[PDB]
Amino acid sequence: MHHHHHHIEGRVLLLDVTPLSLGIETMGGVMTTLIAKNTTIPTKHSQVFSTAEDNQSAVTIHVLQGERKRAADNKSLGQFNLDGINPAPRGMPQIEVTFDIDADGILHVSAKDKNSGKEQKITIKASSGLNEDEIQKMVRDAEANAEADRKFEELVQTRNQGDHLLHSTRKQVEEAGDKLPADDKTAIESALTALETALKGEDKAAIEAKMQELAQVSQKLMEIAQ
Amino acid sequence: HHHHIEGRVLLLDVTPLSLGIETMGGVMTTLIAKNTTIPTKHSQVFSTAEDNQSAVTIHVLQGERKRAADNKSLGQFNLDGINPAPRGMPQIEVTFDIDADGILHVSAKDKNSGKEQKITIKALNEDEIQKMVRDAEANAEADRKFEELVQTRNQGDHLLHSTRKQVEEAGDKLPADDKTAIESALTALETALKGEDKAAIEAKMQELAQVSQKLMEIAQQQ
Repeated sequence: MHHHHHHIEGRVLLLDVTPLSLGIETMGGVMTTLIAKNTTIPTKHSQVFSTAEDNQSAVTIHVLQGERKRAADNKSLGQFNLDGINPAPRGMPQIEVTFDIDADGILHVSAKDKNSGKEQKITIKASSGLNEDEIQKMVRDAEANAEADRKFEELVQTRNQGDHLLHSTRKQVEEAGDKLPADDKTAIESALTALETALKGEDKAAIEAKMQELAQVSQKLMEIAQ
Repeated sequence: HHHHIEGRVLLLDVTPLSLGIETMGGVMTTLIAKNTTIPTKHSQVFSTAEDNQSAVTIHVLQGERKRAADNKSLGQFNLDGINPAPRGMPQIEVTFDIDADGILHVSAKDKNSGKEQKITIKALNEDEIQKMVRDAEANAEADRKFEELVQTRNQGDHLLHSTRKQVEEAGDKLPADDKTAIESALTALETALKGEDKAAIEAKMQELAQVSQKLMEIAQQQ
C-alpha cells in the first residue's frame, strides 16, 4: 500500500508564502536565487559560495528580491559585509550563506567562513512594501525579458571566465625584471586593453577566442619560467 | 579583488541535476536546483492534498523535467501518524540535505505530531544526465505549459471541493435554481479539470464564482 491518498502540496493554509524570489548578488551582477517565489514560510536554504578574486579578504552579501537575472533589475533589500578571510586563490575559500525565513516572515541572512569560523549575521524583512500590483508587474516584466535574461546569464558566465584570465595573466605579467621578452608585453598590452573593451559589451565566444589567443602568447615565457 | 562573490567554488562538487519531490497534479517541485554546490541544505513546508489524510508519500525526484514520470525516482518513503484534518492544515516540513560526501538526506516532519521520517540515498552517469538535460531542453515549452496547467488544475480543484462543501453546508436554505446553476457549473469545472486547456479551466472557475454569491452568504449564516 504505497502512494494513494498519500499525495502532497505545495499549499498550506496557516502559512505565508514568498511573494517573489530571494537571493544574493554574484559576480557579473547576476542574481543567484536561494529561495524561489511561491515558497512556503518557514523555509531555509544554506549554500556555499566563494571569493571572486585571489587574495580577497572580504565579501559583500547583497540580498536581492525579484525574478530578473540581472541584479540591477531586482529589488535590493539590503547588504552586509564579511571580512577577515585568510587570503587564498579565487574560488578557494568557503563561505556558507544561509537564508532562513521564519513563520513571522523575517529573513535571517548569515554568512560564515568555514575556515576562520567567523560569521556575520543579519535579519531583514522580506514582507515590507510589495502590494501585488507591484509584484505582478515585476514577475510579468521578468516573463517579458526571460530570453534576454538567460542570454545575459550565459554571457556573464563566459565573461567572468574571461575576467579571471585577465586578472591572472596581468598579475603574472612580470615574473622578474625583463624576464618576459620586450615587445611581447606590448602586443599583450594592446590585447588585454582591447579585452577590457571586449567586455563592456554584449557578445560572445568571440571574447572566448580572444582568451584562448591570449593564453598561449606569454605561455612560452611563463611555462619555461616555471 | 574588490568585494564580489563567485558561485563557483572548487574542491566542492556540484549537483548534476535538480532534486525535488512529487507534488499534487503529478508535478515535480524542485528543492535543490541543478548545479548547486555541495554541501547544501534546503527546507520547505508542504501539506496533504486531501481531507482526512493520515499519511504522506515523499517521492524523491531528480531531473529538469516538470512532469514527475519524466524524471528519475531516487526513492520514496511514507510518513504516517498524521492527525486527519482538512487538506492544507497539516504542516509537513521537507528537508533536502546533501553533505560534503555527496550524500542525500531527505526528511519529512509533521509539526503537529512531531513524527519524523528520514531517508539517506547515496552517490547517475554522464550519459543519461546529458540525456536528461537534453530532454529538458527539447520539451521545455511543453513542460512549462504542463506546470501552468497543473497549477490551474490545483486552483480549480480547491475551488471545486470548497464550493461543494459550501453547498453541503446549507442545501436546504439554498434556492433550487441557484443550486442547479451551481451544480451545473461544478460539473462543468470538474469536467474541465480533466482537460489540457488552462483558459477553459479558469473560465469555468470564473463562471462558477459568478453564480456562487448567494451560496457564500447562506453558508456563512449557518
